[PDB]
Amino acid sequence: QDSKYQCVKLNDGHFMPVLGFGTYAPAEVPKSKALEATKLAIEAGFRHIDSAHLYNNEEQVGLAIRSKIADGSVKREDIFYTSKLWCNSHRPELVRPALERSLKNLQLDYVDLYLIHFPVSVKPGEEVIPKDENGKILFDTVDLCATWEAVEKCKDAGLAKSIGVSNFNRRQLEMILNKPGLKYKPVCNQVECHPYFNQRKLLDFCKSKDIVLVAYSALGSHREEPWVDPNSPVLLEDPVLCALAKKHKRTPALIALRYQLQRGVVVLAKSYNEQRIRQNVQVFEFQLTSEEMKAIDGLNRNVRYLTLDIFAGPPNYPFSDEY
Ligand SMILES: NC(=O)c1ccc[n+]([C@@H]2O[C@H](COP(=O)([O-])OP(=O)(O)OC[C@H]3O[C@@H](n4cnc5c(N)ncnc54)[C@H](OP(=O)(O)O)[C@@H]3O)[C@@H](O)[C@H]2O)c1
Ligand SMILES: CC(=O)[C@H]1CC[C@H]2[C@@H]3CCC4=CC(=O)CC[C@]4(C)[C@H]3CC[C@]12C
Repeated sequence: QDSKYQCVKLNDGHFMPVLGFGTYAPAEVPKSKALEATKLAIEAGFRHIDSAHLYNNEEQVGLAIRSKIADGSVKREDIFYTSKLWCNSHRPELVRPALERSLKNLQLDYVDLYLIHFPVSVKPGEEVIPKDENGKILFDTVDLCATWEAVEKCKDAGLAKSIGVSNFNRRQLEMILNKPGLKYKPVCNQVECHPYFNQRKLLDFCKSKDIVLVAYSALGSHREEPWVDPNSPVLLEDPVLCALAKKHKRTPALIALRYQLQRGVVVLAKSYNEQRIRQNVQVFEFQLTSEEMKAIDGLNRNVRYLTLDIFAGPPNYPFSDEY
């Protein structure tokens, strides 16, 4: 709304800040950078911090969070920290060890939110993306409902305050929602969402089920090759976003973030730049008109930056369905 500490009530009674700090950085960015950036994010007013085992940064992100708690800047209760279960630990018996491993790296006792990162399961082991000779990904067959049950036990244990999913399509959400003996609905579905891929149908569906849609790559993504097609249009270079930025005396990034806030979406924003980190929290300072929101709706162009198509094949690959 108008305060950078604004939150939304999740379906389990916990509260999530509507603006989150994204912590992923491309492989070529030195791992030391995550520490300072996360500290700066907290100093700027970010409270919701998003990471995952896959991002290989939890040790640094954890260090930053704990440093800010230690110096009195924030209390643990005011930080909303998200981790995610990777595809190599979908087997029910491997779920808790994965969360405990993340917690050990963070040196924290609980996460505020734990997500199933991506619905396609891969063979268990140290390698996050296991491959045979020939370079073919080794997939594993796991019942996602069984995975969910094990995630539910993590909430029972108090290791995760809230639980949810990421990169799930409508069918996959329904599979969890319709599961016999379901204990906890997912609080959220974290998916790619920006003016070029606005997710209207999935957003409406999540809302109908009391599931929050959390937008990742909301500024058009890190554009890291080969995960993102280098020939895809650059979101922040959009002429309409630029024109709206000029009208409001803001920036294209701020317009893209504000768009999500006004349509009921919780939005992430990654930056490792001091000026841009401070800039992003200014999203709460202005409002887009209904006419401008409509103009941004028009930017929709079916550009999905993160296809994760290396995981295409198994029926659980989520992006084949309409939504
Ligand atoms: N669940 C999933 O499967 C998944 C997938 C992708 C992402 N995520 C999460 O979502 C987060 C965000 O997505 P993302 O990493 O793809 O990046 P993003 O938030 O879409 O941002 C992309 C780029 O925008 C730049 N930027 C930030 N603020 C700006 C500003 N005010 N003006 C101009 N440029 C600005 C950043 O560069 P600088 O750093 O140089 O400022 C960044 O590289 C991730 O870090 C991760 O936490 C989750
Ligand atoms: C957050 C980001 O969008 C995710 C989506 C796809 C992910 C990548 C998928 C491929 C991959 C394989 C590895 O072994 C290291 C991590 C990486 C390099 C992943 C890092 C995080 C990525 C880039």
